[PDB]
Amino acid sequence: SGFRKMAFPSGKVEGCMVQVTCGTTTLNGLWLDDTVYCPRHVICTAEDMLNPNYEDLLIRKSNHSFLVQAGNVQLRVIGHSMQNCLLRLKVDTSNPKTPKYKFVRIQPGQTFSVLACYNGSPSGVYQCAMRPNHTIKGSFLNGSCGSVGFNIDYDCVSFCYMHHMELPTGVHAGTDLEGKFYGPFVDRQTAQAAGTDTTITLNVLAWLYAAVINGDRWFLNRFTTTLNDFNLVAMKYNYEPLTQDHVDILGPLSAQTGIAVLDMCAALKELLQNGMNGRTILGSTILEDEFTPFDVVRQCSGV
Amino acid sequence: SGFRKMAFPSGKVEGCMVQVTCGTTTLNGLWLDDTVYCPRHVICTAEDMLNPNYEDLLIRKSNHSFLVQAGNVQLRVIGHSMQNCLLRLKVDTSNPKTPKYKFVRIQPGQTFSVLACYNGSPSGVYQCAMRPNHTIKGSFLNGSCGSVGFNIDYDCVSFCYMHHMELPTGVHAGTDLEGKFYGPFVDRQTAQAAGTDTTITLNVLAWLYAAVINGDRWFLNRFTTTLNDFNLVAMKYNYEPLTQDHVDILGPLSAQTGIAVLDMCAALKELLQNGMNGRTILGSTILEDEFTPFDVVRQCSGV
Ligand SMILES: *[C@H](O)[C@H](C[C@@H]1CCNC1=O)NC(=O)[C@H](CC(C)C)NC(=O)OCc1ccccc1
Ligand SMILES: *[C@H](O)[C@H](C[C@@H]1CCNC1=O)NC(=O)[C@H](CC(C)C)NC(=O)OCc1ccccc1
Repeated sequence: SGFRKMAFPSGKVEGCMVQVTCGTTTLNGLWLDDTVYCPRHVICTAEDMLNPNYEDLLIRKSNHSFLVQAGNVQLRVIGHSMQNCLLRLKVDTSNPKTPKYKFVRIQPGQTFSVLACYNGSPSGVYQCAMRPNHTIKGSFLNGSCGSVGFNIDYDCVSFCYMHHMELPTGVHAGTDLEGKFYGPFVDRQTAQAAGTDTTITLNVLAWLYAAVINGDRWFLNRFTTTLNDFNLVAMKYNYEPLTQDHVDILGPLSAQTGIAVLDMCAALKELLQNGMNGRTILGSTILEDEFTPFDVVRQCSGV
Repeated sequence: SGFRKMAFPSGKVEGCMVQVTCGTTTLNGLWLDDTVYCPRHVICTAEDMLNPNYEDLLIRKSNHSFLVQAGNVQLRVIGHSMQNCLLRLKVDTSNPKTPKYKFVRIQPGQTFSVLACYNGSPSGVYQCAMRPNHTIKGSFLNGSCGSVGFNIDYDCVSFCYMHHMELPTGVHAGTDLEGKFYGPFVDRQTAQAAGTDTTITLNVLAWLYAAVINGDRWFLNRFTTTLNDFNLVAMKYNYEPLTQDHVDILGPLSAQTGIAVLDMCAALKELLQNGMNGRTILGSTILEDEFTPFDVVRQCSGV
């Protein structure tokens, strides 16, 4: 009868983190079999980061101009290359502690754990979701670039995010493990800003079903809505519209619970139009949106 | 300029988790050098758990009546013993992946990470605090007993909690790694209940300093209080009284920030007596109390 934000266990990823040092710039990278992935801005200097041409910067570099540590050991770079916003560094060693793994591009709304690292060494782990404006509400200090995000699905690590930068509003932006940014950002110390964020409706609904599965039913109601009429209020409270695809996803949850999706929608419309009367759902006073339908099922069981 | 609940990286502890199976009862245990720690109620049957005499139950058991798995491998028990609410099981193998470690008894208010496990295998990690009524607000399903809690301080794991049970209100109770319970609980399926909880004042204050260190100052004020006058309102809002020891602990935070402790107190008294005007501190709408002064310093830096 309890329920909260849970991060994936982080051992499989700890063994892949390493230092990458290039002049006076030090950040983290990811050592999979004989390759090390890291943000390309590791080769800029202080000046460089306002307007770099990474083509230009990288032809100036040698395999020896990159220093890589794994605790004590130094690692020999024997090749380097650029894949969009990451460098791939070849090394003379296969990481013996490389897990079964995949590179995935996540869609917005989806959640993942991030292992926050500094100077190659893990510092903490926490759970995060990709916002609809393609940022994440992270916790990242100077030196965190290269920290990764990931899910685990039956011993197989799915890497989905590498950290590159913090936007003026305090939110964070980055790329998948193929170097393509999430969002319209570029890896440049310039005037960029996060676009308007919205609430992830699918996850809010997922969490209300969790509230019911943990015994709690005070917000439900008799009324009901259509999809169209629910979206009219979604818009004016800045919630993503609900789609038949999203309704379908809430299938197992609505089945386990007895509550049709559009009734949970009517409940949410009621909660939006009237706040919540000094009440809480699963210990929270606010509608929380960083749990997916799949997180909810992972955690709990019973009604 | 961002800030949240962060758990310790969990790799050093993942390598110590194992299954312990005894008839039809299966739970987790902790494999340090040649010893495995686990809750003693692993030897009860369904009936037994209402009123066990664990003396009685254990003289009936043999080293062979305990089954221990570490993934595939089965482990040979060659000794067993009872230390208050834990069993110590001797095995023919030293865990090769045992870290530098300590057993610590935490005090209330202090925080730790828990690695939630089922059938010997890690499932998730999250951050938790020992409430003043000696429970924790956890997330634990059937089969979670034996899951541990821990901090890390320069590569050395400090184990402080083993999970034993869930109280009727949905909160959780357990022991240190010497088998002494936190709180007046016993490991018995009987009528027990959590006593009245209170808010951890020290941590709330710690977090307001974090709010200032992340730029944010809207709740501060000109007024000030004495310690005595602040406690009169602490009582009637169910906050722990503040003590000169607690004032002293907030020393580095008040120094880094410019704000004397009793002024932050006056700010908090103001926030208590007038709610918060649809405002948030570090993204939260509520006074949050599961960060210690030491967590706060760990995370951030800058004003
Ligand atoms: C890489 O370690 C770093 C992580 C930033 C630094 C502060 N908080 C973070 O998340 N990335 C950058 O510093 C980035 C440089 C690349 C785009 C070339 N610049 C940036 O993120 O500007 C924001 C900033 C905020 C606070 C201090 C310094 C920079
Ligand atoms: C050990 O795996 C288990 C963990 C409980 C089970 C459900 N949620 C938990 O945290 N411990 C017990 O089941 C405990 C037995 C020992 C005291 C002998 N009994 C208990 O905690 O009763 C509460 C309960 C709640 C929901 C389902 C079953 C039991």
